[PDB]
Amino acid sequence: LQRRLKRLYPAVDEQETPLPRSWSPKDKFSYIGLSQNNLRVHYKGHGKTPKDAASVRATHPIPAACGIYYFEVKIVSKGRDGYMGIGLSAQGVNMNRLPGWDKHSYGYHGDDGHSFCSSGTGQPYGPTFTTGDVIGCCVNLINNTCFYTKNGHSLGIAFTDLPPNLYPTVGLQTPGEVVDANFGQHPFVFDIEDYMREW
Repeated sequence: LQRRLKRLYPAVDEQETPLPRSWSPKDKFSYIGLSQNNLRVHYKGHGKTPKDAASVRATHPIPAACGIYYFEVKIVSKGRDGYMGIGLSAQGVNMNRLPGWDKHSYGYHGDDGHSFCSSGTGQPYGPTFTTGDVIGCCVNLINNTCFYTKNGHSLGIAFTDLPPNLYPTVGLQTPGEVVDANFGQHPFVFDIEDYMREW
């Protein structure tokens, strides 16, 4: 019997740098609700406009000693419009936003498939995504890059020159949106171990 996070991240001393295992009940915007042992994220805002965007960060930033880090998000419901972003953010970045809208945050959004790099204009990146889809986010801490995956297959490199100490982040914007995180306690759809083996 292997311990899943210890197999994935053998060099990480969690007494020093704990791994993110769930969403933070404190480090989140008021419009985000949590359920399922803090793994399920529910939009509970007004949903009318971008001023109602709402994000949540994981409990802990990604330890550098992971080497390569990975998490997956299942779209349980796209709600009204599926304005859902998945990515990374530094400590204290404004959470009344979708990931990538503000500096020091990075996102891939489901409605347009665009990538959003630290407040930069949305760029074509990947496919759209919606109810049923699994989207993964892989951070290569060694070469400072991030790429996403969709239903087990890799997309391209999204971001380069990434700073460290980033937190897994999801943001939602319309009523009924619901997503579930896998931080490594369930098998991943993407063959992350195959990617890692080469690093």
